[PDB]
Amino acid sequence: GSMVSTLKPLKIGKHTIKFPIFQGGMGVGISWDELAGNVAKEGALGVISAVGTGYYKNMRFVERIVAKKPFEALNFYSKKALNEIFANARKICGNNPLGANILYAINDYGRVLRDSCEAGANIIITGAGLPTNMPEFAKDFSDVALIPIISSAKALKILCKRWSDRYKRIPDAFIVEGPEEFRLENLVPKVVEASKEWGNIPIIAAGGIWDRKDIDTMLSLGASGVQMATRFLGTKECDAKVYADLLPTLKKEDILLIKSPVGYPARAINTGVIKRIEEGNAPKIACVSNCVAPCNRGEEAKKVGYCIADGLGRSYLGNREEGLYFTGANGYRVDKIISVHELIKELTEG
Ligand SMILES: Cc1cc2nc3c(=O)[nH]c(=O)nc-3n(C[C@H](O)[C@H](O)[C@H](O)COP(=O)(O)O)c2cc1C
Ligand SMILES: COC(=O)c1cccc(NS(=O)(=O)c2cccnc2Nc2ccc(Cl)cc2Cl)c1
Ligand code: SF4
Ligand SMILES: [Mg+2]
Repeated sequence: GSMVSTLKPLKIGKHTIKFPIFQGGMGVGISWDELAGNVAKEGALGVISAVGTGYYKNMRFVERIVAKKPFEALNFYSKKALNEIFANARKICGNNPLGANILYAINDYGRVLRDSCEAGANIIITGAGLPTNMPEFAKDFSDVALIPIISSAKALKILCKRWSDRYKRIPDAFIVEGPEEFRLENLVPKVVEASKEWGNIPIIAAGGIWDRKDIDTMLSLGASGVQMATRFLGTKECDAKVYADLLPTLKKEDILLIKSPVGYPARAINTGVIKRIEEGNAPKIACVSNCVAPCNRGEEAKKVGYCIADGLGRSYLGNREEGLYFTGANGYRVDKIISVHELIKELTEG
């Protein structure tokens, strides 16, 4: 009862994935070895989030903890944890391709990119910024494919021109994620068109893609593939186990845009530390992990009421009262929790 897929394999750099589908990276601790390993086993691109890896297995692999938080960027972005996450994912998926997702705004971005390459990533995905120096840190890892997340055709042109002038290389792909002209059905064609100036770089559409109908819409607009996160957030294999319990009663009213210490908006569930901020009992802010450069070691966290490293870390640890919980706008459509296998079958059959 599942017709062979008519979707065709997607080549990114030297890497081929069976289905033109990325499971979007999700931190902290949402897309680690069980999720990304099982996604890649099923033939989509599993993506490991490289942010906050110091939290992995309750801070098993860090060198220093202060106040139950990984101490500084070197422990918050823990190379030893990252190595173990990748190794555990490949116990599930073998040599099927795996990405690492690294936000450009993090402190020590270049170290974490090199760490991801050494951990065995085949692909690096980077948004939250304009990542003009991505290949600077990968010179030892030429065959690792490099993919910026962009929200405009202008960004593609600036990136191709700056990479080409400095590295004589251009990106292997672009993920287009909107932040009426920022509607994905308008944005993707504009980016695909602009890409032709540089040699038809595959374009991956992301944001609000729920089912095969959405996938086919994006493909027919010139996208080479899609990236989906919220659907995989509703799988059993999600490494942050709170979401399987929280999502099936989530109502659309409980999803809101919030400011963040990174200087970009996030979409959050009105629960955990978000609820603590309205009640006035939220935790004190005291920058320990120094997670992102735009925060200025607590300046913006104090302004928006929460520390995103602490809050996302607490969610991975199962903390319902003070954790920070993210969702795409479609999160209210998660009515059951299903397996990654069953999800991939629903997205690819026919
Ligand atoms: C819980 C959660 C965590 C996320 N974390 C990251 C992240 O660490 N890095 C990143 O580039 N995008 C992150 N995103 C965005 C997703 O990777 C993805 O591009 C977007 O949510 C796709 O839209 P969809 O959820 O409608 O499919 C996150 C999204 C969610 C819901
Ligand atoms: C369709 O898209 C959505 O609805 C959606 C919903 C939620 C988040 C995102 N994007 S995001 O990259 O996660 C992000 C955006 C703004 C501020 N912060 C982060 N992330 C982050 C920062 C620091 C650390 Cl330490 C860890 C992480 Cl995960 C997108
Ligand atoms: S205070 Fe700011 S920089 Fe420090 S860990 Fe929290 S969000 Fe990151
Ligand atoms: Mg529902």
